[PDB]
Amino acid sequence: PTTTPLK
Ligand SMILES: *[C@H]1O[C@H](CO)[C@H](O)[C@H](O)[C@H]1NC(C)=O
Ligand SMILES: *[C@H]1O[C@H](CO)[C@H](O)[C@H](O)[C@H]1NC(C)=O
Ligand SMILES: *[C@H]1O[C@H](CO)[C@H](O)[C@H](O)[C@H]1NC(C)=O
Repeated sequence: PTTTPLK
């Protein structure tokens, strides 16, 4: 699991 560029 990973986090995506929090816009
Ligand atoms: C986050 O990065 C990891 C690294 O292996 C995976 O590619 C995962 O699928 C990524 N998550 C998203 C939402 O792209
Ligand atoms: C996803 O967001 C989290 C929380 O800020 C971390 O910064 C993480 O390094 C991010 N993942 C990517 C691939 O930039
Ligand atoms: C990153 O963006 C993806 C959509 O491509 C998802 O909304 C994911 O939940 C996001 N991650 C964060 C930490 O907001």
